[PDB]
Amino acid sequence: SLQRIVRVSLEHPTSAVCVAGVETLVDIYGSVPEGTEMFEVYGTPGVDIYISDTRRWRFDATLEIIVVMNSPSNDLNDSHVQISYHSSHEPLPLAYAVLYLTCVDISLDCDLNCEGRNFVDKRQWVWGPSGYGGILLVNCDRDDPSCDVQDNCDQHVHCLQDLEDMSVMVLRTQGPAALFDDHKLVLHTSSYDAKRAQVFHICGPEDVCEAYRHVLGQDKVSYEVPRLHGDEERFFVEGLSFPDAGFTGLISFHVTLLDDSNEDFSASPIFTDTVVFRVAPWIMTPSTLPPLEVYVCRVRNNTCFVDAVAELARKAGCKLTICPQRWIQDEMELGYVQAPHKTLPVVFDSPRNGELQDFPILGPDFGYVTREPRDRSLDSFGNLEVSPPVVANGKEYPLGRILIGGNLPGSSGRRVTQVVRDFLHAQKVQPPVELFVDWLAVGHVDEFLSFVPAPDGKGFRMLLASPGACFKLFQEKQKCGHGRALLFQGVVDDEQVKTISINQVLSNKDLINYNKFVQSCIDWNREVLKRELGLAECDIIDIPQLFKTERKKATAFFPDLVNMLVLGKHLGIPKPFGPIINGCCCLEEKVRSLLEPLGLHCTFIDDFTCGTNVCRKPFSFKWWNMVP
Amino acid sequence: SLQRIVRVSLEHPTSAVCVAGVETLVDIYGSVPEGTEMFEVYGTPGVDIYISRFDATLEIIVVMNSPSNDLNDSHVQISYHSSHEPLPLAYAVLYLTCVDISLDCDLNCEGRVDKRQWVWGPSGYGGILLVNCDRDDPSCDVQDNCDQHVHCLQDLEDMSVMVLRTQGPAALFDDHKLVLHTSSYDAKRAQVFHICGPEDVCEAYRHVLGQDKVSYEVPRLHGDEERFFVEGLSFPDAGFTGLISFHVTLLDDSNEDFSASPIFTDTVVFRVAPWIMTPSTLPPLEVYVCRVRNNTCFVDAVAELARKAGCKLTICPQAENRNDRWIQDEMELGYVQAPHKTLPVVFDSPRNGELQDFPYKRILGPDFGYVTREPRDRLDSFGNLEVSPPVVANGKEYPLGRILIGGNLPGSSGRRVTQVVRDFLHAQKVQPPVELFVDWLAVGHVDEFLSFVPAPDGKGFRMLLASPGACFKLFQEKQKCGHGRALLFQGVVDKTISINQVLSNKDLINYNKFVQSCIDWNREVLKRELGLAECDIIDIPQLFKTERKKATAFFPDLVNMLVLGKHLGIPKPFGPIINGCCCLEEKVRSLLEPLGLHCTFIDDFTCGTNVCRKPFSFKWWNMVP
Ligand SMILES: [Ca+2]
Ligand SMILES: [Ca+2]
Ligand SMILES: [Ca+2]
Ligand SMILES: [Ca+2]
Ligand SMILES: [Ca+2]
Ligand SMILES: [Ca+2]
Ligand SMILES: [Ca+2]
Ligand SMILES: [Ca+2]
Ligand SMILES: [Ca+2]
Ligand SMILES: [Ca+2]
Ligand SMILES: [Cl-]
Ligand SMILES: [Cl-]
Repeated sequence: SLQRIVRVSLEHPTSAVCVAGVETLVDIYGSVPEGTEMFEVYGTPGVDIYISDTRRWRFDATLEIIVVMNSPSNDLNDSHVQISYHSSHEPLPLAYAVLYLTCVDISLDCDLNCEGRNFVDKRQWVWGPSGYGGILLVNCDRDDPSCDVQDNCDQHVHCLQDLEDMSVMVLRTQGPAALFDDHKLVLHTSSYDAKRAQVFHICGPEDVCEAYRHVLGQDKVSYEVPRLHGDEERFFVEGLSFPDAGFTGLISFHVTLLDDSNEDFSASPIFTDTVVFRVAPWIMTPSTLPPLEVYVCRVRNNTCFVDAVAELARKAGCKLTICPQRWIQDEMELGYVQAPHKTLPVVFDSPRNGELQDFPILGPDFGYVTREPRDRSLDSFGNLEVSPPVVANGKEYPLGRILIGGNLPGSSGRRVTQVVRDFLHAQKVQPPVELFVDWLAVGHVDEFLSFVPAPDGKGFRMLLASPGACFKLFQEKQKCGHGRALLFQGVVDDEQVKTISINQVLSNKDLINYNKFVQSCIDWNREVLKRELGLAECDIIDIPQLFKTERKKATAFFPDLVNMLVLGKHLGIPKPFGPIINGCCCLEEKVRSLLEPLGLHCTFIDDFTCGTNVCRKPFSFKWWNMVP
Repeated sequence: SLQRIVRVSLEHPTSAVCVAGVETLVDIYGSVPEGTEMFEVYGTPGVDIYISRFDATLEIIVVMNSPSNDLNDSHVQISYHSSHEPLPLAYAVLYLTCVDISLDCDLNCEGRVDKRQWVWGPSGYGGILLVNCDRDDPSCDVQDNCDQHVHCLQDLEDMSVMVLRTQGPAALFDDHKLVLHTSSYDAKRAQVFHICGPEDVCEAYRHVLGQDKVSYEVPRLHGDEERFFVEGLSFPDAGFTGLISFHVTLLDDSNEDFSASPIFTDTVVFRVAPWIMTPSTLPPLEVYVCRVRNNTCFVDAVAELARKAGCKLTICPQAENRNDRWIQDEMELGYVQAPHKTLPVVFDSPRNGELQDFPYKRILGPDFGYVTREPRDRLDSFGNLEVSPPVVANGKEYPLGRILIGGNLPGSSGRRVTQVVRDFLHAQKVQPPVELFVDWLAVGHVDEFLSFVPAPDGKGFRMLLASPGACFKLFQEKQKCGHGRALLFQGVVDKTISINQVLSNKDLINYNKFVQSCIDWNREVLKRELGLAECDIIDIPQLFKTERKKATAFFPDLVNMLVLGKHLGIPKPFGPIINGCCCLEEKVRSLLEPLGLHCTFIDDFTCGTNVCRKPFSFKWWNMVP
């Protein structure tokens, strides 16, 4: 309703400004003429008058007059309302009161992203399919081909491609120009919001980068808008901060009309319109999403690994980037930000000191984000993974759920710094899950947990390392007369690492009992994952994997099978140098019998003789349609 | 829901611990004996066994409901048989020790249960924690929550109780550790003392969780129940939603060669009670005034009004850092409330110095807490801060009222309320603030044009708005009756003006029309955000003049009154004297006395007044924000 009160006087005609579609209540300042018993209200064409007027003579009471104008005025004071006060004793009216009106239309709008929900409250941002609201990206992608830092570090536009990342804000003002000579039009935002976004007002041709004037920014919280382009001014909004521990992700911009007609008095508010943007969060891509680019580091002695990765990537049809030497898999994670107008892959760099090949990856349409710890004296993103879309606890996680290696209550050190946990939780669209990894020497999630695509059941199957599975496999192979088959029969007379037989493995009671303890450690996480991801036993696959002891913690006995490179249907699995039976590794044949029915192709790669990371396509599901 | 997996082996008997009422799934580590199989499961008394017998991918589930008396005093035996021979193929044994572990608090349940959540509303639940900011110790000079010790037994009356109940064989806890822990973030905002000796000894309450203590191995000294006392350190703020969690975790440390493993975890979630403002319609308990030299008459009138009411009166001394009206502008009086204790709490305006709010017991003393903030930049006057009675608006209900904050006009250079204060007030979440337009005033305090009084009719209150139009009407009507020669400021013993001269000053009348429009903007904002109608509002006649092109009171501000129940102390308007009475006083009387209120007009020009009030009967945890 946004109702408004305007007072008229008997001795002077008053002049006021109203906004189209806004109810204006006409009251009196001072007494009515002595003797008033009835009143009449008349208005010029275009002025709708209500009484809480066709019937002119109206009895006097504590009743309100409401005037409405629906179309903006062409000239100042081109319309008016006249109240006539009469007495029942005399035919001549007691007095006249005049309210001249100027009607204006003011609207601050953005792309509310409306295809399933209209004319709703522009001051809110609603999640879900029936939601709406502008979306703002963090301009963290360095589009300028002659700049060394991110595009949102300065207060200027230095390339026209940069505008593709920004969001558009349109200010429509319909009215007589002379009015805006003494009625100021102020675009403003809060200081808090000012430190997290910037606004450029376009003032010349679009071709000119210098025409995009920095209007709202780090210290600019208000700006008087000159109406240079007639009835529409254009602003470009540029995000500066992802959602964080203290930043819910909402940023507001307002336009306020201020009456400054009288230089002796003070300014006064007349109308205010608001737009609310939500900063798009950083979203992780699980291994079930289609790949676009694989990253590898060719060092000395790893040529075979890089070659096998290149062969797998060409068999999958995705790009491959050989990186010079930091760490491809542990010092960075690859996600994306998504807005209706542009999607940007974004690298989350592990907190360190230096620009180390991730900042110098950071190029056009490829953004960068990182954090700085509180105690600058680290984080390994091998403790960080994400699940495919799931449904659990009656809730739906269509972008999956983040999986973070946790710390055991009472442990001395922390495995993930507080800044990273706060960032991941603040993204709000992939609610994290704590896992139990302190039993591992390193503690990375991919040492016991992975996901692969499948056509049956849900879109995926969860691979869990299982000492019990390998125990069963070796027992069955021994019962079949293959107990003398040797593990690690890779290279003889040219590489000196002793071999071991199935009999020797099954006879080592310490090894079997320790792997039973490891199996229980993995069973804890198995139950936690079944609960937090809504999984059943048919969703899980126990991949045979044995562990040994290092510093009283768990390490892989043979290469980690669960830690594979997933590229669509193509799997690059670390080659297990297991028992050779009939000319084949029984571990390879077991993994094949487990995975190939799912339509996946298994290529076993020697990573024993690294670093691999994948940029993937975003979810088809739009994050703004999720209900957190 | 909290299912657990335990694996048995054919060659070694396994031993495990289970928690009462928690399903433990029994699986096999390794192969079953070679050949066609069937299995039988039997369990000792106290062991409930279910099956979800032919062999398939089917699960065995074991449950124990009562804790064990001895280690491994119960067991489950799986027997593998073949259909070809009567003799069983093999046996697998799982010895079990059942334990009951529970970390609990007073969940505040009389109208309603997941212990890991905190739910608002009448159908809600959850523990409540106060901020121990009240200085109960008569020999400490600072707040009670500054150290890591308990120095007086009355301090425990502010804390919340956390009970850890563990039923099981003692020998188990020789190799199964019991760890009470909380997050670092939560650790910096609460403290936990574990009681270890007699309650009489303050030194027996040992600091176990605090600023840097995030975990603690608890020794079971008192049998099956240990008690902890939780003490809040921080109100909700911009980055603190107000929730604090504590967990107990059982850790298997049986094998020194392996690493520890989790077994069970229970959680308690506390909500820190917010700071709540008290509107003028609430019953008073204590009035505060500052007696200086030459202002004795004002203090006397306030004392007489407080004696006419049933509340206490405190004469406050003035320190070196002196704002003129420091009783009302440098401090606000609210409260925090938990089912076990209610504390009045003074919000001290952010400044430099300890000035009678921090030192002296009538404000910061036993069962009277203190809270303040420090600005980030280089300002705050709590005259820009008020609060409304309980209201209903926008389809929502505000049973603790809504805070009203004087706002800044878009484009203004300075801010009248710093960001820390706005963040604090918004974080309290139970009195959602409303921004007002006050930049038209020279000072800009809310009480320059707005007030509330109790009423028996309607919503229980009336909103008083200063109105130049009302005074205009009053003076015009008095002039029509032949009283235009009546003089304002006649009863003055220190410059008189007549009704005719006031009505003849066209600049003054136009300026007061502009002021009336400025107040009308706020009137519409308040009608919208508080669900008010015209019958809820009263236009108190008030004229304004210009100072530095801003609005100041022409005669004393009538709206800025002291409300004590039915008794009103209104600033005396030295208006036109007619028939021996001030027509402004008679007008205010005709407006207010029908509401059952008593009007005493007090000369405060010839100050500072503040009121501590009774808390709302409505409990804040029953509100749904
Ligand atoms: Ca730029
Ligand atoms: Ca850019
Ligand atoms: Ca850095
Ligand atoms: Ca771009
Ligand atoms: Ca990772
Ligand atoms: Ca203490
Ligand atoms: Ca205390
Ligand atoms: Ca201070
Ligand atoms: Ca106390
Ligand atoms: Ca106040
Ligand atoms: Cl790409
Ligand atoms: Cl008291």
